[PDB]
Amino acid sequence: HAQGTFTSDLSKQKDEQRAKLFIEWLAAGGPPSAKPPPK
Ligand SMILES: *C(=O)CC[C@H](NC(=O)CC[C@H](NC(=O)CCCCCCCCCCCCCCC)C(=O)O)C(=O)O
Repeated sequence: HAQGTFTSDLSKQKDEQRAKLFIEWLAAGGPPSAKPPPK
């Protein structure tokens, strides 16, 4: 289905950044590093 390709691609692109962050952000040192959470 189209799934509103534009908004779904935003949602995918957020998921990707939020996720690569999540695991890297974790590796950096989650909230202690003073780097934002995925959101
Ligand atoms: C970004 O700018 C695009 C829009 C943005 N997308 C996201 O935030 C990421 C996708 C989003 N993820 C979540 O919402 C995660 C939490 C899901 C909780 C679901 C609870 C039930 C919801 C019921 C909705 C009923 C709707 C009725 C009318 C059609 C996602 O998966 O949507 C964004 O703002 O979503």
